[PDB]
Amino acid sequence: SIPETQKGVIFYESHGKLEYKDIPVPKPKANELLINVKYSGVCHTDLHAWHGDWPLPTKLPLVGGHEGAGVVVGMGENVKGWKIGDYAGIKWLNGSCMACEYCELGNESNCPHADLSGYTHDGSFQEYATADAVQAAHIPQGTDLAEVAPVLCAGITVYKALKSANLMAGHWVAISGAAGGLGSLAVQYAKAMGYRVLGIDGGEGKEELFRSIGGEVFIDFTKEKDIVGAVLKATDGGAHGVINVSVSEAAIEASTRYVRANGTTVLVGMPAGAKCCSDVFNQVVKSISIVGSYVGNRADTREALDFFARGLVKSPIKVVGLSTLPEIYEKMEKGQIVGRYVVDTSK
Amino acid sequence: SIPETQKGVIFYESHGKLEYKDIPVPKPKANELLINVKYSGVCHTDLHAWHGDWPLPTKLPLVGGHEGAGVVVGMGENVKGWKIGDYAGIKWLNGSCMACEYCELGNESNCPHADLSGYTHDGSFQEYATADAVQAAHIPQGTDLAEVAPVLCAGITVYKALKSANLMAGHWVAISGAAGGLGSLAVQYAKAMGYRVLGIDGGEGKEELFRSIGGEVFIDFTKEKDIVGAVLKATDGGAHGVINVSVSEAAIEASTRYVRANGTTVLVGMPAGAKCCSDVFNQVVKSISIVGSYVGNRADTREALDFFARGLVKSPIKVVGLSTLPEIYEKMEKGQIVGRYVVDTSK
Amino acid sequence: SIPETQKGVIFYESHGKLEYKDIPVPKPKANELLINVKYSGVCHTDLHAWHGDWPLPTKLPLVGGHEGAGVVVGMGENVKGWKIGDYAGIKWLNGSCMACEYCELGNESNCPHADLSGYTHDGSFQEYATADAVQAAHIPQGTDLAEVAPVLCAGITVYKALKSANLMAGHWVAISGAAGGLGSLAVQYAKAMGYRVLGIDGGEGKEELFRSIGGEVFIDFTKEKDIVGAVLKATDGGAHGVINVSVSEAAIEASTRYVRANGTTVLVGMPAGAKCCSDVFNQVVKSISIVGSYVGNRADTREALDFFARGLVKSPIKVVGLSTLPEIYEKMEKGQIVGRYVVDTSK
Amino acid sequence: SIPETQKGVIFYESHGKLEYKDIPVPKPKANELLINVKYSGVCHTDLHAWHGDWPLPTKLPLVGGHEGAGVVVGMGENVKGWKIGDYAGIKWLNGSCMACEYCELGNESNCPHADLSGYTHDGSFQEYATADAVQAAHIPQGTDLAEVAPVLCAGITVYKALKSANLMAGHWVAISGAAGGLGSLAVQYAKAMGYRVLGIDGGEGKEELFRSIGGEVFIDFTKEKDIVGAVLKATDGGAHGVINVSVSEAAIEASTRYVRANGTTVLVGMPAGAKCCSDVFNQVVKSISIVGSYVGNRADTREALDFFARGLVKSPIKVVGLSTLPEIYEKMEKGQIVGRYVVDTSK
Ligand SMILES: NC(=O)c1ccc[n+]([C@@H]2O[C@H](COP(=O)([O-])OP(=O)(O)OC[C@H]3O[C@@H](n4cnc5c(N)ncnc54)[C@H](O)[C@@H]3O)[C@@H](O)[C@H]2O)c1
Ligand SMILES: NC(=O)c1ccc[n+]([C@@H]2O[C@H](COP(=O)([O-])OP(=O)(O)OC[C@H]3O[C@@H](n4cnc5c(N)ncnc54)[C@H](O)[C@@H]3O)[C@@H](O)[C@H]2O)c1
Ligand SMILES: NC(=O)c1ccc[n+]([C@@H]2O[C@H](COP(=O)([O-])OP(=O)(O)OC[C@H]3O[C@@H](n4cnc5c(N)ncnc54)[C@H](O)[C@@H]3O)[C@@H](O)[C@H]2O)c1
Ligand SMILES: NC(=O)c1ccc[n+]([C@@H]2O[C@H](COP(=O)([O-])OP(=O)(O)OC[C@H]3O[C@@H](n4cnc5c(N)ncnc54)[C@H](O)[C@@H]3O)[C@@H](O)[C@H]2O)c1
Ligand SMILES: [Zn+2]
Ligand SMILES: [Zn+2]
Ligand SMILES: [Zn+2]
Ligand SMILES: [Zn+2]
Ligand SMILES: [Zn+2]
Ligand SMILES: [Zn+2]
Ligand SMILES: [Zn+2]
Ligand SMILES: [Zn+2]
Repeated sequence: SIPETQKGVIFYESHGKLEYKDIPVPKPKANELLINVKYSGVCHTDLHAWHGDWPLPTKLPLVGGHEGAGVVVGMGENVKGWKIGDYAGIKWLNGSCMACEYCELGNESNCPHADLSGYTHDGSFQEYATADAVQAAHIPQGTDLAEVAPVLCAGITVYKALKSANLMAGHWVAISGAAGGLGSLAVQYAKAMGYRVLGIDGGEGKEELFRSIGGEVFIDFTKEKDIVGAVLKATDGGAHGVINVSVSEAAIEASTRYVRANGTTVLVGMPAGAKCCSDVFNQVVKSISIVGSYVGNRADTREALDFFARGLVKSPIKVVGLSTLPEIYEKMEKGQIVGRYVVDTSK
Repeated sequence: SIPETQKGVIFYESHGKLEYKDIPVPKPKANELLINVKYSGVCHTDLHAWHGDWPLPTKLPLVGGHEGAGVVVGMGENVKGWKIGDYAGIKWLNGSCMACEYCELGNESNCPHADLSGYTHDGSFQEYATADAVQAAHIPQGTDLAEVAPVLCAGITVYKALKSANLMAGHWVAISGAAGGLGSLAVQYAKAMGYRVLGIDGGEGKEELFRSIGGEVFIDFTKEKDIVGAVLKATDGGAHGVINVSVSEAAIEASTRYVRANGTTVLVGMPAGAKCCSDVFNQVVKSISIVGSYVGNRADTREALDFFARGLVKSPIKVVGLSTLPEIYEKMEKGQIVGRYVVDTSK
Repeated sequence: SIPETQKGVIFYESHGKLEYKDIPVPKPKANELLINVKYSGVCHTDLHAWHGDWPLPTKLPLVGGHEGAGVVVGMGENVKGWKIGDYAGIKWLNGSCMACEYCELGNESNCPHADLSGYTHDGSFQEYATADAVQAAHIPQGTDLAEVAPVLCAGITVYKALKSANLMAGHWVAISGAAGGLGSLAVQYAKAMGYRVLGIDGGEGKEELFRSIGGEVFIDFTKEKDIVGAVLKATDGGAHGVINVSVSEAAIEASTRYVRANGTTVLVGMPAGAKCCSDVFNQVVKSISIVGSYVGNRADTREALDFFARGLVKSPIKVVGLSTLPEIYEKMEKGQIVGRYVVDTSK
Repeated sequence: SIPETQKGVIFYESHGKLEYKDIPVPKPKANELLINVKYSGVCHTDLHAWHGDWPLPTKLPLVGGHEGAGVVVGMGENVKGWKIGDYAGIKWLNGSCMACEYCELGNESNCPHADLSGYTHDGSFQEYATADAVQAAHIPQGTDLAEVAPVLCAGITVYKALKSANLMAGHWVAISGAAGGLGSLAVQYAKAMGYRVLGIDGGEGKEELFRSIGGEVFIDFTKEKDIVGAVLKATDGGAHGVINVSVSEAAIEASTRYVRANGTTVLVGMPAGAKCCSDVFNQVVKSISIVGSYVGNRADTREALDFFARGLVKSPIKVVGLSTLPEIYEKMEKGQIVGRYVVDTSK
């Protein structure tokens, strides 16, 4: 069954050369399932890990990818509630200690001892990958793993973000970057949660996707000179909560100025060396909160996958081969990425 | 009874010359009480209004002061629940429309039609001042107005701040600037609310005051080279919620780095041209919220004055004459202001 | 313009004889608008006030009706933000003191000095009725007052209820009584807010209405022997939050047993002499909250009318004449009332 | 080291004869620590389990006790973050699946697969007891296990209760039963959390203990004919949140009538066959919530033990021998139990 080797996209140096090579099969640990990753979404976090954009250092050599979805071909001796052949998902947060004050409060992502799939752990860009059994996702039997894969890191993330904005049904939510991997899922989640979804994006075929997936008001950031004025006029005073899934520091800076008094500006995107320089006078006078949202926890994964299972969200995926993966980064560095890309580990 | 003129500190131009002059008695409007301001605290907001540090423009000529406490010598024809001779307080937020979506949610301070005592309305640096009857403070009979006056804008403010940090009893709260007008009241409120109060301040006689009023750990910002390291070591991982009552943009910038994961950094101080340039990567990874807190609303005023009436808080006040007021600004611009100053309108 | 008399349904004794008689025009007070009530919904609260089912005593003689919707033909001298000819709504809570600790926290309905339209104040079953100007509803210009009228007391009520259940999008909400005046609006609001709406009702043509307005799972209380088992099987463990808009004490009693652990059982209906006898062991073991929800406040009115203005909710109204009103009570006492009834004051 | 047998209080039938007998040493499972229980508090839950007062059936034969505190003399092969000789605590909730939707949200106590120490698992009334390694309490090194033991089930319980009442600092909290095992710890926690603690209890030496531990207003339930009137007069309108740690159904019934509008009535005590028959009219009109609170979770255990470690709480313990345990039940059935009793496993 479980082979001796496999294929995988591995790079031995930051910003180096991606190698679609042959790598050994990862033996599962005492509590880590061995999942035959069928499909795996490509997240911009993988591009950041390749470029080395973040202060934390990656593990080298690295096989990226933190949105794996596959079958449990193997399991460690100590795993509790899993069966071989079941569907499971390798999220960004591979595992935690489950014993510090962060994992006790449900904030498992903010843990000092967190294994990050594809950053400090062999990710999901490989045929077989290992992932903890208490943190992996309980993908229901019968789903289409290709469609599920983008939900595992871009779905739970924007779900947790919109839950962190402290919005109510009917409150304007302005997805800043609402045509990308997270922007489109953010729009679908915010539409399913009852909010009124404004969107801010630009490029070729961004407005078409945004309108199709169920947005309300789209504001082109490459054709509107004053974005703040446009959002203040469209939302009648500002968005009640902004989600910054963009990769532009200027977008984040302009995001704290079109949110209402008593609003909330969730920071989800983490561009390279970006600082949210919000004016203190305007932030205090308007009581604007600027929350930061990291990947969702286990309850958030359950609720996001439950939104998916109901058919409310559907990430627009381009399924390609694994070998094409380097070009995707180029297509993602230029910004020409619409929706999400998923890689099939088979090819 | 109500005279024809009075004395007041009035300035006709931003950063101009403060004039302890004779000014007419303000006739109350249809719903505004006429309060004989007995004492009035001096808030740093008055210094900012004098310097013109804020983008919004003041009304000129202006008599500053938004912490007035006095007796209701007169009342408009339409006031509902007030009696002549009762004790009342002129807060910063003079009045609101009580009809927009901000006043309906209790966020009366964030209202487009808000009268700001001492900024867009003749403040409390005068013998008799007028203030709305639904927004003024219900100062209980028997209190000492001299001690109450600093509670009216510096007490409700830090009470609302600590309530905005979403702290629990036992959670470390790091008052950044915990020896000034708001810092000392913030320390007393955070101590009465159950939090463990760390303090960050420096100068002559700041640590003595901080220890006396009930602080736990004091970190001298003029003798600790690495404040972030000191707070991370003292709080064991960071403060669970920071209150930025300081007037240093550098303090605000360093305040987003010693707050725990899932923390909260309430911005209360509004220095001149200050920007909270928090790192986006470190904010998103740690889920750090950066809330801004403006003056408290009517419920917050009630609860802050109720903390005062129990004797839990006591602002260290230096009661001086009104004529001394200009020098106070100097003593406040240099930073040598410890605790709070209150002016007696009589002299 | 404003006439000398008018027609109105007035009863001089509890459970007495309803008299469609001629009554004088109510002169507006200093702050109370005089609204020419065009249409007025008939709420079961009016039936309870007629029967005397509640411990509090009504004012006699009384013209009931607390869901009035009309034009502002007159206004008191002290009203602030109203224009003659504008659309306004007489809600259940006519007015408050706006000065106690309940009105300061936004809980204006829980006020010791609350005027209740149609209970302690001449209600909206009359051509012209008076209602406070800070508490009345800001009905947008262009709406259809006939359709708006049921939203004014049955819409804001169930909106506040579903907001009190502390639900999340995707959480099962079980409207117990989901075909009546409040049940149908509760179903539409819970569907617009993202929840998954289960419904419990029975009779002739209740399931048809429930399916039409957008319910998910309907459980017939006159054809299911074990309602608790049915809800536990349909919701997979119980409803995440129940709304008790029914008028059966048995329904309320059975409502605390099919709500999940960590659930919430909002009590909205107030039957005559009803007691929610929930088992203490089962409530403590499952951490079940039993919240009670009274009419919504001004923010809740704004958000409920904003849900209506978007076209998300639509109360199924039977518009009849005012003279028919007594028979409605019969049609409401027998339980044959489907949706809502509205009376046109003209006829 | 670990012996072959031990002594323990074991009963083979509900309400039968307690046998201080010799029982074998429990071998730890794969993930369960073996704790040499030094001391163990006696909770009224143990009396209920002996009497069979609850619908759920106990495991027979049973050694009760769910407040064990001891040293980790042994550990299973799969335990993660424990060392032999460390201090640990056997709480009521022995362990959970950590995989259902309740354990994911932190509500581990509400789990269908929950091991209850001393109810479905050999409790802490024995020299050596086994308890899961992810759920046991991290008792800091240096504490006095005798004093800690009552915190493990009566401390975390009332801490979670007072956190469930949604109180603010300064809000009156009325501990109903504020001289018993939970009442005294509830008073100390509510005093440390900032609330104003009213107390309701009666008997010999209850008021003395309540005054000593830091209560504010004591209301004798055996000398006040009208408890509701007394609490409404003392709290000025009612308690802002009630904690029902009593064992009287009448106390629970009267507890929903002296809580303010928008209050909260946490149900902590679970008397035999008790029903909280709260009036629906009075509950809906006043928006009174009736929350039920079960044992606290891991975060709640951490925060309660952290309140203890600061020296803020101190359960008044009578340390006795294990053999005396049956008489304690008598002393607890008659109601003559003041504070808490702890048993030393050595004797
Ligand atoms: N916080 C988390 O838990 C988490 C998880 C995964 C990814 N991320 C981060 O999210 C970011 C975005 O990921 P993605 O998959 O959406 O990337 P993407 O490149 O697929 O999409 C980025 C989007 O931003 C839009 N955009 C670019 N400039 C803009 C501007 N000035 N204003 C508005 N929109 C603008 C683009 O048009 C595109 O729609 C990355 O930094 C990624 O690492 C966060
Ligand atoms: N947000 C509101 O509702 C509200 C209301 C009133 C005032 N304010 C603002 O609060 C600010 C402070 O007011 P105040 O009365 O406390 O002023 P103050 O001058 O009396 O006290 C300022 C304090 O900051 C300390 N400080 C200075 N530099 C510091 C640094 N680098 N790090 C830490 N602490 C430092 C000083 O030593 C002093 O203790 C002003 O900008 C004022 O306008 C806010
Ligand atoms: N709390 C508030 O703010 C507020 C405001 C207005 C009205 N109310 C109260 O709401 C209650 C209901 O009002 P309404 O207009 O919906 O009344 P209604 O008579 O129009 O509708 C009652 C509904 O209850 C259903 N029902 C009857 N027995 C049932 C049972 N055993 N199980 C489930 N459903 C059952 C009926 O079939 C019907 O669908 C009244 O007591 C009213 O006074 C509350
Ligand atoms: N919910 C939970 O997580 C949890 C955990 C442990 C125990 N409990 C339950 O808590 C209850 C109480 O436990 P305990 O250790 O405090 O019991 P206890 O017998 O030690 O103390 C009971 C207290 O109730 C007081 N009391 C009696 N009648 C009263 C009345 N009419 N009004 C007010 N006070 C009255 C007594 O005087 C005494 O102070 C038990 O039912 C127990 O099983 C709950
Ligand atoms: Zn990602
Ligand atoms: Zn951890
Ligand atoms: Zn101020
Ligand atoms: Zn306003
Ligand atoms: Zn009604
Ligand atoms: Zn009131
Ligand atoms: Zn117990
Ligand atoms: Zn579980």
